Amino acid sequence: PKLCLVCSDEASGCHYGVLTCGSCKVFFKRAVEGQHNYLCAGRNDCIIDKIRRKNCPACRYRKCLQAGMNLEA
Amino acid sequence: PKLCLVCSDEASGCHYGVLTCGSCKVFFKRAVEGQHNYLCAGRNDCIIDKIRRKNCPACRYRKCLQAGMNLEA
DNA sequence: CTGGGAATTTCCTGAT
DNA sequence: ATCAGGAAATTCCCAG
Ligand SMILES: [Zn+2]
Ligand SMILES: [Zn+2]
Ligand SMILES: [Zn+2]
Ligand SMILES: [Zn+2]
Repeated sequence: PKLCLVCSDEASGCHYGVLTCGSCKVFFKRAVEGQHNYLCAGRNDCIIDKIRRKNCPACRYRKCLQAGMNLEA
Repeated sequence: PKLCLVCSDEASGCHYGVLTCGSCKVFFKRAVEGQHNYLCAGRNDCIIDKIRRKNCPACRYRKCLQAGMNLEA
């Protein structure tokens, strides 16, 4: 396997239970330790990839959870 | 008793031809000045308000133009 | 070798 | 024209 399950960018390994890129790894860590205030300006279907992942942390965090990312993994 | 024509936040006056808040004023200036290629992660229909205006500069910039904001005014 | 996490840098936004 | 808070992504060091 390769290709991070969140943003489809090249994956650096298995992080918090899921194959992800380095950027999504630290994003999830930040989001989960913080209070995740995030609001989607769209329909919560936003495209998350290398280009657009910065746009919507709401949808990015959702895709992190849906992929099964968790801290104790 | 009047609001920014872009994000609906309290308007500070008439900026670049349109009633806007200070934040949308400097955003627009920076956007035109700034080479920026913006990409919406959504449908280009994004909700732009006080909180969500940070999410999508693409739709924010579009709303600036649609409202009639221009450096010539 | 693996992955967690701190540190660092850069960028965006908004106020002064 | 600064300046500061925040988010983002890389670099680096840690334990295993
Ligand atoms: Zn990713
Ligand atoms: Zn979204
Ligand atoms: Zn505004
Ligand atoms: Zn948008």
